[PDB]
This record gives sequence, C-alpha cells and structure tokens, in this order.
Amino acid sequence: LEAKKEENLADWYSQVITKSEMIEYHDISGCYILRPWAYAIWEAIKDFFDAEIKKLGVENCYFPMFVSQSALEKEKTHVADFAPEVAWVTRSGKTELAEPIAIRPTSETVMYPAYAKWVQSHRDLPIKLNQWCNVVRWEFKHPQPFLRTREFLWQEGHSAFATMEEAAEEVLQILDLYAQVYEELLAIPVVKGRKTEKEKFAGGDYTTTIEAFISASGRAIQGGTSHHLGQNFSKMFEIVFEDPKIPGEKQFAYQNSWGLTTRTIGVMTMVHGDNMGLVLPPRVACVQVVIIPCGITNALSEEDKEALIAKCNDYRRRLLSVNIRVRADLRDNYSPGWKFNHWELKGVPIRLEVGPRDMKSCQFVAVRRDTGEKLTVAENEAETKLQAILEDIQVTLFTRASEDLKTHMVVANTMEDFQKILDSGKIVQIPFCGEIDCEDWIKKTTARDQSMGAKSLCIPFKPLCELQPGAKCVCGKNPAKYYTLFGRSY
Amino acid sequence: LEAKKEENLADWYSQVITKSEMIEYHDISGCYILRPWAYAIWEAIKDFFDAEIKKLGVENCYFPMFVSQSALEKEKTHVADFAPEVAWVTRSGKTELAEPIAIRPTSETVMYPAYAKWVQSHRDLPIKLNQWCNVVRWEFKHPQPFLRTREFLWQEGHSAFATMEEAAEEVLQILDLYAQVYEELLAIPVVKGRKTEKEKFAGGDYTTTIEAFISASGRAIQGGTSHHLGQNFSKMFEIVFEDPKIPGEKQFAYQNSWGLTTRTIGVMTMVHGDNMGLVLPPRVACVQVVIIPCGITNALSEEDKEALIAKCNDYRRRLLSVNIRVRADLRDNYSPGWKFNHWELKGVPIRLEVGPRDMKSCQFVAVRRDTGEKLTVAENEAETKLQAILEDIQVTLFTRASEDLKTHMVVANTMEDFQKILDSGKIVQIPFCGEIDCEDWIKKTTARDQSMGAKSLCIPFKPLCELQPGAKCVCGKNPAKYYTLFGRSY
Ligand SMILES: Nc1ncnc2c1ncn2[C@@H]1O[C@H](CO)[C@@H](O)[C@H]1O
Ligand SMILES: Nc1ncnc2c1ncn2[C@@H]1O[C@H](CO)[C@@H](O)[C@H]1O
Ligand code: PRO
Ligand code: PRO
Ligand SMILES: [Zn+2]
Ligand SMILES: [Zn+2]
Repeated sequence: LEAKKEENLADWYSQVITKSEMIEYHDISGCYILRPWAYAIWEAIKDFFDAEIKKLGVENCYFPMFVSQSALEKEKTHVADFAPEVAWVTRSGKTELAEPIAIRPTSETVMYPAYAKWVQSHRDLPIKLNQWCNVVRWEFKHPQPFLRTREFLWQEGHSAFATMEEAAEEVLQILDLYAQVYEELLAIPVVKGRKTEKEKFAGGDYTTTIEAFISASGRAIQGGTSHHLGQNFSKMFEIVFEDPKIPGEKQFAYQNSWGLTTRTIGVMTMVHGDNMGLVLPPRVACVQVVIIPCGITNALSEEDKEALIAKCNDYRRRLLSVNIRVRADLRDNYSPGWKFNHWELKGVPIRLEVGPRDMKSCQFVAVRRDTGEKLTVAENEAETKLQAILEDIQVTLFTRASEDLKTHMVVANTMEDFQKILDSGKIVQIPFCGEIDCEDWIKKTTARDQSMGAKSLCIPFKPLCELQPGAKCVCGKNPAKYYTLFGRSY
Repeated sequence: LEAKKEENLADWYSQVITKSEMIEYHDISGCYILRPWAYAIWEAIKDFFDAEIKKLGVENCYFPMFVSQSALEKEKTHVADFAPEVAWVTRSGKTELAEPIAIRPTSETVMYPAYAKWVQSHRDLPIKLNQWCNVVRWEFKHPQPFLRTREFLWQEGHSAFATMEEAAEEVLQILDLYAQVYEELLAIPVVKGRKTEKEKFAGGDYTTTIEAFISASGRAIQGGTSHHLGQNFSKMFEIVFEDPKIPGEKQFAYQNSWGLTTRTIGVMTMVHGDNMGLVLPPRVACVQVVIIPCGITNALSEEDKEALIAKCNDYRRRLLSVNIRVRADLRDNYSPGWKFNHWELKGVPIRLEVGPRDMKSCQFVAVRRDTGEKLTVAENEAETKLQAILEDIQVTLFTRASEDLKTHMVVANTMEDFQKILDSGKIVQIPFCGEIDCEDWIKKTTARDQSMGAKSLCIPFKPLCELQPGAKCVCGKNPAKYYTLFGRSY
C-alpha cells in the first residue's frame, strides 16, 4: 500500500478498495464494479437483515425499475426533491418511444399505486414488502466508491398499516436492525436520532437515522434511514379503506419506508482500514482464516512438501467443521511472503501459518490482522483458540471505534466553542432552536469562520447533556429546543 | 377461476397469475410486479443454482447496469443483434448528458473490459463470475408475464479459461444444472441440445440449450442457455495472456457465458396449472402445507374454538420440525370454504384439514392439490405421511409432464408428415441439412401450409431416431446432417 490514511485519504481509499480487490472502476462516471470480495460482505449483511425483517412479517418481492412520469409526480413534495437526479430513458434503439420513462431513484411511486389496488379492506392491512435492488441517482458531484455513487445496491422496505401506532413501532424496530448491522456486524458505533425538519425525507412526517463517524476525514456519514411517511403518500395514491368500527368514513393508511445501502462497506473501510490495507470484521469477511504453508526452503523435500499440504488441509477441514470461513492458500506460483501480504491487503482477520519447524512440535502460528499480534497455538486447541481470537477481533475493532467516537463527539454550548471544536475535526452536540432558517445559517457561518459547512446530523434520542431550562440556541435569537448533533459530512 | 386452460389460454394465464397473487400489472407496458408468492419461487431456484455454481468455483459479484456506447460496440456481431432492443438513457432531470448511455440487455460488454484488466498472467485464469440482476430488452411485440417481458430478473455467469477444453467442460456442466432446475425443482422435462447456426448466440461459436414443451398452446419454449463464446470477445476486448510454455506469442482466453431467467416461473405455470388455478411443485412452493381449521359451526363453543387452534399449532410446530414449509391459516374473518379456495388458487401442494370431529378420533385430513385426493391420516404419523405425499406430488407432476412431452415430440421424416404433425399441435424431430437458408424456408413454408411458422428448437444431443445413411433433409435439395428438433415457439 502506497499512500497513508493520515496524508492523502482519497488516495489511500482509492488504493485500499482496489488492492484489496473490492472495487474496479467502470468507464461510466460514478459507477463501480463490486468484485466478489466486496459483494460477499453485502451478502453477509443481506443474510442478517433479511432473516430479521422476515421475523417481523416482511416479505420479499420485486417491482419494476421503470416508473411513468404520471406516477412519479403524484406526491409533489417527494418528486420535487428527487426530480433533477432522475435519469430518463428516451429511445429504444433508434425508436424514440411515446414517452420518457424514469429509472427508479427510489420506489415509493412504483409500489404505491399497486398498494391502492391491493388494499380494499381493513383485512388487507398491514402490507409489508421489501426488495433488494439497484437504484440510480444521477449526481455529478465528484463520486466516491460505496460512499457516493450514481448507481448502487440497497434494500427498501415499504409498509402500510391501519393505525399509526403500528407504523410508529415498525420505524424504530427497523432502525434498531440498522443499528445492529453497523454495530454487531461491521463493528461500527452509531448515534440513533431524528433528522431535523430541514434534513428529513421529502414527503412524510419524520425521518429517523443512524449516523457514524469517519475520524480520518473528520466528517460523519449517514448509515441508514427509517421514515414515517404518514398519510402523505396514502392520500396522493388513494391507498384507502373503510374503518369497520367507524363506518361510512374513508380512512388513509399510515405508511413507512426504510433503506440501507452498500455505503455500509465504505463506512466499514474508512473506519477500520490500515496503512497495511483493508481490515474486515470477522462477522462479515468472505474468509475469516487463511491457512498458509510457509517456511518452505525452495528445493528441500517432496515428501515433506506433501506432509505440509496434508497438514494445511487437516486444519481447513477442522475449521470448516466449526463454521469458520477458512481458505487454504496452497498455490505454488507465489511466495509465502507474497501470500502474507496479499491476504493482509484483503483484510483477512487471522492468518494461519504452517511451517515444517512448527509441525515438528505438533503446533502452529495464528496472526491477528488488527494488532499484528502472533500467537503460537497447540494443534489440538485449534478450533477453540481461533473462535476466541476471531470474536476478540470483533470486540477490539468495535471498542477502538467506540472510543474514537466518544472523543470526537462532544457537547459545545456556544457558537464560539462549537466553531473551534468543529474545526479540530469533530462533531458536536449543540443546543438548537430547530428552525430551518437558523440551520441554513450555521451552514453558511461555519464555512466562513474556518472547506465545507457543518450540517445537522440528527437529534440524538439519547443526547450527551440534559438541556437546561434557561438555554439559548447558538444563534442567540430563539431559546434551544433540543441538543442537536452537528458536524461536517458526506 | 373464470377461464378454462383449454379455451382462452391467454385469459386463463392472465387470471391464474393474478388470482394466485403472483403477478401485478404495471403502468408501463411489458413490465410486471413480482409479488412475494412469485418471488419466493425465484428465491428457491436461486438457492439451488447458487449453491451448485459455487461448488464449480464460480463467485458472485455485481457490475454496473449502464454500458457506454464505445464498449457496447466492440464486438460488432454481438451488438448487431441486440442494438434495436437496447434502451438509452438520455437526460438527467432536464440536463441532457454528454452521452447516451445504455442499459444492459446483457453484460458481456460491461464485464469484458474489466476481464482484460484482470488477466495479466496465465495465473489469473480462470475467471468465473456470476451475477443475479435485472436486464432490459425493449421489444414492442405483445408481452406476456414471465414468458416475454421488457424487464426481467436473471442470473448470468461469465467465465474465461486458458484452454478450450476447460471452457468446453463448463458449458455442459451449467446446462446440466439448468436441466436440473427444470426437472428436479419445477418438475418440467426438457430436451438438451445444440442451437442451430441460425439460432445461436450472436457472437461466439456454439449455443447449447434446454427446451420445454407447453402442450396447452402447442408451442415449445427455451428454458436456459449455455454459450461457448470462444475467442470472439477475447479478441475484441484484449483479454490476453502470455502462454508460459509457448513464450513470445500472445494468447486469447476462451470464454463462456450462460443465463437463466424468471421465465422459469411462467413455464412452471403453463405446464402444471389447472382450471382450479396454479399448482406448485413441492420443491419450490413458499408454503408446502397449509393447515386449515374447518368444520367450525359458527357459534358453537369457545373452549373448543381454543382446542382447535391449539391442534392446528401442534401440527405446524411438528411440521416445521421436519423442514416442511408450513403455514397455519387461523384467520377468523374468512370462511373455511373461502380458505380452501384461496390456497387452491395459489397452488399449495397439501391442504391440511383439522376439524373437531376428526380431532375426536385423534386424527386429520390431508388433501393433494394435484389429484384432489383426500387421505385421512393418524395424528402420530403426520410428519412421515406428509413428507411422503409431498415427494409423491413432486414425482406425479413430473411424470405427467414427461408423458405429455413424449407424445407431443415425434420423429417425422418428410415435409408432408412434418406439416401434419406440426399442425396437430406438436413438435417434431426432422432430418435436416443444417443450412440457414433451408431453415428460413421451413419457417415461411410451415406458415403457408397451415398462425406462425415452425422454428429450430435445438439439435438434440440424444435424438429420437438414428439418422440413416441414405437420408434427405425435408427440403429435398441436400442430404440430412442430423435429426433436428423443430416446432412452433414462444
Ligand atoms: N450515494 C449513495 N451511495 C450509497 N447510498 C446512498 C447514497 N446516497 C444515499 N444513500 C443512502 O440513501 C439512503 C436514503 O436516501 C440512506 O440510507 C443513505 O445511506
Ligand atoms: N422475454 C424474456 N423474458 C424472460 N427471459 C427471457 C426472455 N427472453 C429471453 N429470455 C431468456 O434469455 C436467455 C438468453 O437470451 C434465455 O435463457 C431465455 O430464457
Ligand atoms: O430513499 C429513502 O430514504 C426511502 C427508503 C426506502 C425507499 N425510499
Ligand atoms: O444473453 C445470453 O444468452 C448470455 C447469457 C449470459 C449473458 N449473455
Ligand atoms: Zn437557532
Ligand atoms: Zn434442408
């Protein structure tokens, strides 16, 4: 690895995601190839998330990519926000078609007409559907793999309930899943909160969110969102039903929508990556343990070259037996030192070294990718020891990133202190009146004092400090409603 | 179900796929919503296929949807065939962009440049990648759900080998998987063969294929294809390497590509569907066994209504224990007779009836969806009996469709007999010279004698009859090369 994370981070990132074989550049801007090492992490995330929503009654399905201009517009507020980023199909071959059709940037307006068709009684609610698919949002701002791409993969869940309590409860369940994905799987700590009025989802009443902190570039980033759409879409799309116990009067369904994307893998890379390359939390790596024959003195023995391979495979088969995702790298075209480096660049949690000298003592070497720490392990304790190290690595990664968060998110009560803290490369919980104007102000202001301006991240469900009765927002003007998390951002 | 399969098949199909809740129509033509009951079958197919290719060394990945005009064209023969059906993105919002970009109709020309970048040594082969995704092929011909849609889901595998023997071997392995998917999972019999020179994949040397027979409309359909691309793409895209043991000379990789789509579910519906609705092979149904409380005489007992529910759930939990995908339909808003019909329309293999009278005798009723046959089963033999019936249903479906095939595919040696057989609503193995001209002739000719013309399906790897030395193609002109399967087709 050439660049250093601490110097040219954009160079460091572009190298780590290519030399770990995660990404490959396309000939169309802001479009990126997910090579298997990357796609496997997504599949791990998908495997977790999918089994969870299934438990909540959600079912998978698949809706068309194309949305007609009529349907796209039915919720004027929603379509306003997405309209410029929407790509439009115009011709098939040479035939310009009888209409411009839109590629989904999101699927509210593809799915919701059909929700109307499907809801005819109170019996037909709830409706809970999720789909894994690609969407397109065409922004010309300079793109970055995973973090900011023109096409990307995600899931989107869309639910519809008779009541609002039901819908309410789903929003927070989903956001807890998303929090788990970040914290249990990717070993990344997040802050759960509510988006501000400025920031919330176009259409719908409230947006909850989880935010993570990329200490390297000092910015924070949004990991996943869970929206309460209320009746906003319900009324534009005619998703209606007769309440049985309040007859004659028509009802509108309450609606949620929620999403998580491949940006997860980018956040994973930025938080955990080394000057030595990628590092993978055991819960998501394609391979957790790589077995490497080493100490082979070129031209020595062929009966021994065979006993060595046999030992490597004894290990693999035993690790497979206790559900460790293990690969034995037995290739003879590459040096042991080359293999050591290859799998380090790729971030495999544990490198397992088998050499003749070690075999003689009926034993081997386990090497942790996070700390670089070597441990000699007895051959008969191989399963239990490697389990324990993997899970210790999962823990270590998360606590390191935890403590990193805890010292880069601090409360600052005045616009003076909030500007110095924000410039030290941090994120801050300020007292905030909650107004759209005041928020637009802080953005311009913080970009003037000391090269972008801070944004609202979220209003933390569990904020650092209890906001005191006599408390002014950092604009002076209005008093403060709630401690609100602010910082520079992706 | 209104229509009859034997009368208005297009009406019968449009009803069966909507009233079974598989499909929902979109406001854009030839675009269809896969509701969960449908999407679950795909997921079953995906689960099978995926584990198999994994065993062959294939890995999953994801390439962009968009392909640039430069890359699209690099293989002139390939792009020629797909060019008119390709949809083109032209504007983002109001901004017409600096180029028209193409939506993938297939991914050879998205993936192959990157294959060149990735192959630098003989060490870098083989390269075996698969992706599950959507493609778009915009044809205005009147579309049909699953069978002929403008957007659809599929997998595509693309491999690259040093040698040709390797590539050769993969083509036939994949086609065997595809055959299994049709025969083991969907209970549909297929004929494996090689496509003719007219029909083969644009670009590349040979196309192998599996063909299935939809007796209702008398036509056949293509279920999956496995192509040998040879060096055709290799040379257009610079996918090259130095052969080590033949130094100085540059080599081109041999390439395969292969695909299977959601048309599977349409073939499944057309082959197995009833006048009573859909019917699902146990290997793929969302639910295999539906448990229904019935015989409930409205207003009778509430202690008994409770003992009944308890019994339904005893069954469910026991069936879950032996991996039977079971759902207990306990809803009180709907009649037992309504539930009976609902799940029949949806094609659930076994309906499990629990009534008070039956509970008294420590027993229940299992009802087969294919035959409609009722069996009273002891409560203690519930797991073993339901296993046996499910697998008997899988067998019954397949043998019925087998015998249906065997009597609708027959050999016919002369253009006289081939035209009468083809008009009885069948498919025929004729002696055939193999020429593109002669093939274009049969098409026009068979549409004149007796409202479409027969096409080549495939040249059966294991044809009905051994072609005799003195044998003329059905054009009179040239002698016959090989028995070739012909018929009317989707
Ligand atoms: N450019 C992007 N690349 C990947 N995910 C994105 C991108 N932009 C927004 N998202 C995701 O969009 C979802 C809601 O807009 C959020 O969860 C956010 O993570
Ligand atoms: N219209 C379609 N809908 C679904 N699959 C299709 C369609 N047309 C072609 N295919 C599939 O395309 C693959 C190769 O072209 C074949 O396996 C065929 O099954
Ligand atoms: O874009 C969003 O935030 C929501 C998530 C699901 C679909 N729309
Ligand atoms: O269209 C086809 O037939 C092949 C299958 C994989 C991609 N292209
Ligand atoms: Zn303020
Ligand atoms: Zn001929």
